[PDB]
Amino acid sequence: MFDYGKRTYIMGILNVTPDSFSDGGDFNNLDIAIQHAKDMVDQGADIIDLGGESTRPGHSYVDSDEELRRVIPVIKKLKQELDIPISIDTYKADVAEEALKLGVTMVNDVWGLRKDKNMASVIGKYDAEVCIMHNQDGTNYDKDIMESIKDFFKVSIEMAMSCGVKKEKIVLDPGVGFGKDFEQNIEVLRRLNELKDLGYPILLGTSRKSVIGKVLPVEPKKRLEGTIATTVLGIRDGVDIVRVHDVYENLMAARMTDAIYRK
Amino acid sequence: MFDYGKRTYIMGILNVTPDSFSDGGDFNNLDIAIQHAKDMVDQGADIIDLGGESTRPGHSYVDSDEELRRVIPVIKKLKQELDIPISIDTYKADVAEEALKLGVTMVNDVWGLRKDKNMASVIGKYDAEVCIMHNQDGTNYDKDIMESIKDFFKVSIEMAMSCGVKKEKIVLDPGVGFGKDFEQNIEVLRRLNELKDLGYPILLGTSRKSVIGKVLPVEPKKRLEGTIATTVLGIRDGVDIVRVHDVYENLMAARMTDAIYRK
Ligand SMILES: Nc1nc(O)c2nc(CNc3ccc(C(=O)O)cc3)cnc2n1
Ligand SMILES: Nc1nc(O)c2nc(CNc3ccc(C(=O)O)cc3)cnc2n1
Repeated sequence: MFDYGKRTYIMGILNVTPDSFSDGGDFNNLDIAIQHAKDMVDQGADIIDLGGESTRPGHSYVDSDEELRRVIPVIKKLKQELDIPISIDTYKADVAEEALKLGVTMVNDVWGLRKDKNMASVIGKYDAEVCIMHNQDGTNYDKDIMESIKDFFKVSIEMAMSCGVKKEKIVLDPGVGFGKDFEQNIEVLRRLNELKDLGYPILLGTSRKSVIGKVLPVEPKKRLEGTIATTVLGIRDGVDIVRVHDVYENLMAARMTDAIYRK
Repeated sequence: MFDYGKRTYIMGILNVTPDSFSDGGDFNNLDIAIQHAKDMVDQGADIIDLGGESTRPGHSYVDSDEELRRVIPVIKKLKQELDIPISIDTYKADVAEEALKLGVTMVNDVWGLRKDKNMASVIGKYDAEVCIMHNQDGTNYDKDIMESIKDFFKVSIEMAMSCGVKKEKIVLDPGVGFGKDFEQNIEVLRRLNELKDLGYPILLGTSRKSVIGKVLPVEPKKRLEGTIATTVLGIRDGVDIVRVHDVYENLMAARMTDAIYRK
């Protein structure tokens, strides 16, 4: 969908769980969510990542009916009021399916096709783009952490292909903050360029995460300059897309980095 | 002076030319300048770079008597009111000399000892630290730009040594924005790690410069995320000290970068 290699692309985050709003009942949450997306697009987002379940640590599981009730109305308004690609942040195949029928472009799966056995064939079925993100429970790795991550991608890519997903539709993401402690997260960021060998576009998400908070012990929103650092280093290491809360600031840093390393 | 390699050090900029103040007469400018330095120290500056002549493009030349009248009172108050190292941003040996007699730690010479034949022996005489910055008039280079820069450092380092300057006192700086157009500035930033071969600590200054403005065409103060990008890339490339207007923001990015690459 994006012209990979020409520049860095920015994915803005739109969470529409109840905790995401001042008033989690308010019938105006739908319009608030849409205003937030209009703002991110004006700040220069290339795609919006919409989620109805939070994968942020110790948020609760949402059943897929509930998840769809949160995202379906937002997708409909986005699609009519805003000319922007949408990504659906879900690991559930039934959620993805409904989203894709409504014209969402990409499934962002934070379990990398492993949590729902139907996810790969849904992606194939709609010819969707997918982000395959590395994830696991706990922080144990018997091999080199970057070797494990690459092994995991190989298996997920083969699952995708067995269901007729085209290679050009896949984006990989190393899953900062997922199945990884501080040191492992640092190590993955340091070695991120090793993922370029697999030949696929890379997506990175660090924005406001605890890996930054451990270096910069301020409240999440005040970690922006850490996130900008990882955006910048990521692009130098081959990152194509960054998933961020603060679209304008990360885009400005990304343009500066693009001007130095992209041809 | 700094424990090079342990972390990135931050140099805050303190310009005390008349244009630097709301009211360039006001007898309170001295106290305003000192408040600005107290602020930078609280934001985490490691050293303050004080200048009484602006080397920003198309600012006028200041004679050294005038330059000293601007900086001497500021150095005296800094030295009594603030426990922070000071750098004197001057290419004039007589200015440097007076500053060094008052307890300034480093001479920051934006002509890399070439504009004043006495500068090297002044540095030697006081056992000062020096930043030797690459500079030239116009933008012509017959050799590879990084080869020219390194050749220039070799000559300036030999001048310093002939006057008994110790090797451990020298810091090099490639002089972004000086004798270099957009493309050359980009190229130097891209190749900055080649300067690590000379074995010396490196200082970088990009903050608010036109090289960033050409990628991010906003007013100088609004170029902060570009500057943060160059701080981050610089540290990865071996930079030890960054010279910045916005101390807190660059320090936060530098700590994030230090946590990823420094051992
Ligand atoms: N593709 C993709 N890539 C991500 O990196 C990501 N992150 C989240 C949010 N996840 C986390 C994880 C950990 C932490 C913490 O340690 O603080 C915070 C948030 C949600 N969707 C995501 N999708
Ligand atoms: N050591 C050191 N290193 C610097 O990089 C530096 N820069 C300035 C300020 N110089 C400039 C140059 C060019 C530009 C523009 O193109 O906009 C702006 C400011 C003053 N002292 C400096 N000292």
